[PDB]
Amino acid sequence: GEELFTGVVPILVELDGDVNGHKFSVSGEGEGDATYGKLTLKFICTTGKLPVPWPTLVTTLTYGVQCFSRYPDHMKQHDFFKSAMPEGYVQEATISFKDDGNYKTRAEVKFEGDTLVNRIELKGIDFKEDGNILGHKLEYNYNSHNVYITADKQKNGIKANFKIRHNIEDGSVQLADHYQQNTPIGDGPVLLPDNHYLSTQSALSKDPNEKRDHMVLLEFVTAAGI
Repeated sequence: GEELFTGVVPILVELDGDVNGHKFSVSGEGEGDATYGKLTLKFICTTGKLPVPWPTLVTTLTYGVQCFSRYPDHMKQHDFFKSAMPEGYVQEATISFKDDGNYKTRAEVKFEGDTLVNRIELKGIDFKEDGNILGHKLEYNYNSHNVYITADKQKNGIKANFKIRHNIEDGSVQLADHYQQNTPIGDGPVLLPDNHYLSTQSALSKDPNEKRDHMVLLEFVTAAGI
């Protein structure tokens, strides 16, 4: 499980979304290096313009690559994500935006050959047209935050929760809560962790030679708390 992440592993992310009557698709490619908890990815909207801002989709597009988190040696027995590989896990997440709508997501994370794949489906409901999301009022950045993980022994998986603070153009913040649940696909044994967190930091950029709606992401994820 942990053995498949000793080097640089290619990543494939495919998302099919539906936010307020607007159907879209995002294709992501890149590489992950778990030894340094480094993720370099390029996301492209293949259906045209993204109906929502790119920062709102960061958690949806990256919660599936939490397997590239650097777990310090003394914490390695708490790495659920890598232990479920190659068969992987089915994950679900609800991203609730304060005073606005919510994203209901489901993803299948597994190895397809020597490549880590994320097949995601998103359903965005009850969003205000005058809101920060559909009104595209959010800044093109993503703050550093923690991802709190706890074990779910009944379903042989984990649960993850954290608060997101999206930066609005006027200087204010748009709050959001991400509640995640992971359950293994295969019949093999997984590592059930004690309470800990993943310290994340992200840099959002653009490819100067790209005309399609896109997002280039550099992300560092490190486990801590124990």
